Amino acid sequence: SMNPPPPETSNPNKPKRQTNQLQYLLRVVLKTLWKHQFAWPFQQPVDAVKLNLPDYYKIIKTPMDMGTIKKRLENNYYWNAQECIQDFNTMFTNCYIYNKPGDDIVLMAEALEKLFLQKINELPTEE
Ligand SMILES: CN1Cc2cc(Br)ccc2NC1=O
Repeated sequence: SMNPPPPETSNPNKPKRQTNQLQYLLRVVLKTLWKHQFAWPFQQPVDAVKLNLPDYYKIIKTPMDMGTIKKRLENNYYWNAQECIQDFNTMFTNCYIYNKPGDDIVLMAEALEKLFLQKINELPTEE
């Protein structure tokens, strides 16, 4: 109860589609970032209990993580690529809001975002 419920990874009343762009976001973007040596702190929701970050969910009100994103991609949750991109950007942004430059966790996010940006540069033209 110090942690909130995690973000949903399915929602039967949400509209969704499959696109070449969403497939690329799973195949290339998520899987590449997932395997990165700095991936591990972002592979699941921030556990404020285990990590003794009792202020986290007082500061971060739209939590996101790659475990959630991966599940959303696997579960065909998204209407378009933009929705998924927004979730990665929320993940990064949260990290940069809560922490400060030079913190380890920030170096990790930055390195992951740098790669994310590289991969999003080659996002295929839709259809
Ligand atoms: C995204 N994270 C996860 C994390 C893992 C460890 Br270990 C220590 C601090 C944090 N804080 C974050 O912002």
